[PDB]
Amino acid sequence: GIVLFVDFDYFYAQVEEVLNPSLKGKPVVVCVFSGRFEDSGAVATANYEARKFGVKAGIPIVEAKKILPNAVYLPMRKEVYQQVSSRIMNLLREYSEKIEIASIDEAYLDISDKVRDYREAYNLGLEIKNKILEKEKITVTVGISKNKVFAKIAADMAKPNGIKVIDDEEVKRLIRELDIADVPGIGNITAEKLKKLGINKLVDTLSIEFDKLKGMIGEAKAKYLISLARDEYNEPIRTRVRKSIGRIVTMKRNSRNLEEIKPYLFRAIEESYYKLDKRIPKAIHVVAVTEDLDIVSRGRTFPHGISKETAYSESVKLLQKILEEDERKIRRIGVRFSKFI
DNA sequence: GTTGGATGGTAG
DNA sequence: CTAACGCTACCATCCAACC
Ligand SMILES: Nc1nc2c(ncn2[C@H]2C[C@H](O)[C@@H](COP(=O)(O)OP(=O)(O)OP(=O)(O)O)O2)c(=O)[nH]1
Ligand SMILES: *Nc1ccc2c(c1)Cc1ccccc1-2
Ligand SMILES: [Ca+2]
Ligand SMILES: [Ca+2]
Ligand SMILES: [Ca+2]
Repeated sequence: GIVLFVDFDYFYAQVEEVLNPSLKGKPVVVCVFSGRFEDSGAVATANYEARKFGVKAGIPIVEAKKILPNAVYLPMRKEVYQQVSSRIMNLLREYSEKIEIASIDEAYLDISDKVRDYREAYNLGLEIKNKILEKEKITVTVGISKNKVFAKIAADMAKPNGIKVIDDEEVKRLIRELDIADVPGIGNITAEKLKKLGINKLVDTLSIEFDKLKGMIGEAKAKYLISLARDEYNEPIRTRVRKSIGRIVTMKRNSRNLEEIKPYLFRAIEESYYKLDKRIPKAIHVVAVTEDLDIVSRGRTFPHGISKETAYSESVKLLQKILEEDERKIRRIGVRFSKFI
């Protein structure tokens, strides 16, 4: 059983460079502007040139501009990128039918019935890399391994513009040697709990007792880690099926004023219903981000589909509920539909 | 119990 | 106005419900 993982290089910045070859070689920062002040907002992604200087996803635009003022700042165009994204996701279909599209920029192919061994797998990788390079000018990074988690880890190790195999030998090796905080799904909070426990390596989960580990990092995460370490991890490549559409946005100034807030809430609903496209959701959630970035939400599930009209009235009763039950101002507001028929 | 909803935390 | 864009997926927990 063989899994090939593709993940596009600095994707949005790269699409801008292909849309503007002059930018190539020089720092490019794709950022969302917010409208609260001169350069309010955040960098969504930066090319590798930029990154060398500290400009990366999540930092304030006004900060990035401290560091790199001469650099090129470009407003995000999610729609332009999703189109390139989709063309690429179709080229990959041409190489395997069983494909798990994981994000705007990464997909898992199962290539078991296409290649005989990792050698042929590698070569297919090479071929995929060329094909996406020919037709879309984007460079990707490819990871090949026995399952999804380790094909991802391969890609993480190989990036910019690489291709890397992890054979059943090195899967065994990495279970013993890789920092457990590099295993997909293990972030800062989970890593600091595992260290306290004295678990630094995937193999260490077999030596600790299960109930004690459950106690710390939850059941789901426990099993996942154990399975990885036992070499039993074998979730299949399933087809992407969305469970949530949503859209939440940052207002021009903080407010508690229902009149000031609605136009945001309703532009949120219009885009969500538009993204839904034939999907009927049974549940709606209004989500507020307070003046100090704590996240608060309220919602409702109906026994039937939510019409756009019902979404309106309900989204306002939900927003009110928020303002009633929490007195902080509101910096971002938006909506999330779910539980589709 | 196992299930489902509301809300929230963690991750990518 | 004075820093923090925005997307989806999954799991944990508290807390009725339906036996
Ligand atoms: N707005 C926004 N988009 C993000 C963020 N993180 C990732 N993305 C989007 C934009 C990226 O171009 C796209 C793919 O990002 P990756 O996580 O795969 O890293 P990226 O491809 O941009 O550079 P790569 O060499 O992996 O690191 O996903 C983020 O914090 N904010
Ligand atoms: N707003 C936002 C935050 C994180 C991520 C996206 C959007 C898309 C994406 C893809 C892969 C990893 C992380 C993110
Ligand atoms: Ca990616
Ligand atoms: Ca990427
Ligand atoms: Ca990690």
